[PDB]
Amino acid sequence: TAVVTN
Amino acid sequence: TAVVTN
Amino acid sequence: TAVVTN
Amino acid sequence: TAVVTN
Repeated sequence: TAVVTN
Repeated sequence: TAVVTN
Repeated sequence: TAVVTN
Repeated sequence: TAVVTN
């Protein structure tokens, strides 16, 4: 699980 | 699972 | 599962 | 499953 906000 | 906001 | 907003 | 908004 990878969750990114950029 | 990969979840990205950019 | 890949979910992307760009 | 791939879901993309661009």
